[PDB]
Amino acid sequence: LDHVRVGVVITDPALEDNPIVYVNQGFVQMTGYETEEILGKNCRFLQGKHTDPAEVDNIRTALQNKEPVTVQIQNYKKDGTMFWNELNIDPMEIEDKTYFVGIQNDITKQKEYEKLLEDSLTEIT
Amino acid sequence: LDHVRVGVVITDPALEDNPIVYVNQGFVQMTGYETEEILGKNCRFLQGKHTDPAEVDNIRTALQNKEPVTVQIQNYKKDGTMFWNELNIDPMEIEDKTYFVGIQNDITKQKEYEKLLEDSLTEITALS
Ligand SMILES: *[C@@]12=NC3=[C]C([C])=C([C])[C]=C3N([C][C]([O])[C]([O])[C]([O])[C]OP([O])([O])=O)C1=NC(=O)[N]C2=O
Ligand SMILES: *[C@@]12=NC3=[C]C([C])=C([C])[C]=C3N([C][C]([O])[C]([O])[C]([O])[C]OP([O])([O])=O)C1=NC(=O)[N]C2=O
Repeated sequence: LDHVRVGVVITDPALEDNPIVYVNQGFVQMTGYETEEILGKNCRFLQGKHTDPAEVDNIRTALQNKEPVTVQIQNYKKDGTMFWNELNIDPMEIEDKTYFVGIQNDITKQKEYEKLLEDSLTEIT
Repeated sequence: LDHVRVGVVITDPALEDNPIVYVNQGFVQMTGYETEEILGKNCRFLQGKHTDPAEVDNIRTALQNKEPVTVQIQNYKKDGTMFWNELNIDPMEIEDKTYFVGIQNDITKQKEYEKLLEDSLTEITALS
């Protein structure tokens, strides 16, 4: 119970709207969506009210150009909780066919947990 | 604690000895091998003296069963230094074909820290 784990997705851009075709349990736990509530969707489903449209634009462009991209973007869990998602996307090839691998980091949580350790270690003196 | 990128590897178990067909830069950085020195190999090439056969067994069994697995296993960089690899492998299906995807997290500093806190807890408790 309660751990920080990276989220990993693979999407298939040869399919309609570049859907997620693989997701790790880390991302299930990070976002609050079950595996089958993630698979088959475009990753944009995690965006919401305060997602910066300019950074969404910059992802779209990167993916169009098959350029690796890293960006911090506001994302939303199934229960509505906002989190900062540090997203790295890598274009890649498997069957001499292109896929995208995304690695997601819950920066909000990584900070929260590092501070708990920080504050604990203080309390020891 | 550890502050490095995670490694991702994809293998194709339909090819002989389940070779690596994709590796990200996170794993290049972590292992000290360039992509050209990784692709086409089996991931076991990162193992060495202190790699516990029990954990190798755990991985071998899960892949044979086509089931997810997580282990903490000792691996080695090209320069010979040992790192602790918290390794998660899932099967996956891409365009109706099966592959494995592996996620590698360097937990060497966390393990060092855990050991010290564990020792201190043991020591505190032995006292009054
Ligand atoms: C989602 N991560 C993610 C991972 C990969 C491998 C890829 C290809 C995309 C994402 N997205 C971005 C999203 O799918 C989309 O590409 C962008 O919104 C831009 O395109 P549109 O059509 O919307 O203009 C990710 N988006 C997220 O918000 N969070 C991530 O984890
Ligand atoms: C290697 N990671 C890794 C990633 C994937 C996707 C797969 C399928 C395997 C690995 N391995 C395990 C290794 O290749 C092998 O399966 C095991 O050694 C068990 O089989 P054998 O024949 O050797 O008994 C990984 N092994 C590692 O040591 N480090 C990883 O990062």
